[PDB]
Amino acid sequence: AVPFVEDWDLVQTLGEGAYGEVQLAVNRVTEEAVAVKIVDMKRCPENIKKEICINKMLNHENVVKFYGHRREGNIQYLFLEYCSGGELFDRIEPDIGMPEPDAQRFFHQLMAGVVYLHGIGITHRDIKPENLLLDERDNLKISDFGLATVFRYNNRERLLNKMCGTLPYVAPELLKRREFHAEPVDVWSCGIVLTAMLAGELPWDQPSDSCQEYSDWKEKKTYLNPWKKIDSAPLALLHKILVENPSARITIPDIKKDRWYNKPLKKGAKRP
Ligand SMILES: OC[C@H](O)CNc1ncnc2[nH]c(-c3ccccc3)c(-c3ccccc3)c12
Repeated sequence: AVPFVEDWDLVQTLGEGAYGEVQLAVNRVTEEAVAVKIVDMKRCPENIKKEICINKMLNHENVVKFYGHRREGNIQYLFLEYCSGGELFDRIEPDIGMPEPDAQRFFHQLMAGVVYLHGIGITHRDIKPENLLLDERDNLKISDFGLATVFRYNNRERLLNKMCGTLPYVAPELLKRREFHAEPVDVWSCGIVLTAMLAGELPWDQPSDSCQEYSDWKEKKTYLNPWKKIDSAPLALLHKILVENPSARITIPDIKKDRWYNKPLKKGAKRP
């Protein structure tokens, strides 16, 4: 009943990569655009079999949609919601950040996605600007579930024990503790993302006692960069998010009650 509408032709590369490359795949009938992550299994299929598996669970407006996959011998093809805006990373001006009302809006949408994930028992484990993509109307989408894992199954939480992620975004308990809860770790990395969006710079290489920028934060020296660029309201949120003890760290329900989070800043859509 559907025409010749599923032959995928590779228009252009959208970039690398690490695991391989991403291409813009159009269908030559509908001109229906999707993105195609191509990975060389030659270059342990558990990293990608789980990535497909987790991707099949996901169905949210702030999470990159999964459309299917392709074996084709030794090369896996992941077909994925195309985000024509690129990465949130490219909207952040070094040393400046972005307008606070844009940052707030991206933050709202990130929380919306992370609540969704945590509600279906999935933790992303690598939230950073590079993995947050933007669609045609500048809506934010969580992307890349290659490090993601189930932390809750049949209403039973599992502790995480392997260290992963990206050092500037990683929470301190994952470098200190053998085992630790998944959700506070995600929350922490959203804190670092917010800091990057409002200041255009990352506060520290890693959240260790051997890191003076990090010790400066525990000591409340908010007269230093990047904190001096921020503004008292979002900074007060950041003081709740970037709390070393994960049991004292603010939870998402409480972030939605925060004063900056609920501050009117930005007028409705440019059109209509
Ligand atoms: O990693 C799992 C992602 O879902 C696959 N990547 C994408 N997926 C879905 N939509 C996308 N638009 C992009 C993209 C668009 C415009 C400019 C730059 C990037 C990319 C992209 C591709 C290659 C590298 C980095 C970013 C991308």
